[PDB]
Amino acid sequence: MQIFVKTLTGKTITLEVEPSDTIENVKAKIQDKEGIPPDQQRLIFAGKQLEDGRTLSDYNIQKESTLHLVLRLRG
Repeated sequence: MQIFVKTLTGKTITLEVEPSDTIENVKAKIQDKEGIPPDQQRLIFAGKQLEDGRTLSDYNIQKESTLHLVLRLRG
């Protein structure tokens, strides 16, 4: 299943994920693809920051659903 991750500059990337994948799994895929360490990633869906330990299925993220990535410095 592919999902979309959009950033604030508008670059959208595409990931292959499983509904059972955790949010930290997804952040690790973003690291693998784009070099950004997971602790610098905020992922947002339905206006909510996604919690590392829960799954895409927990948030009802479907095929071709879009997430929002906001980079952050650790604080």
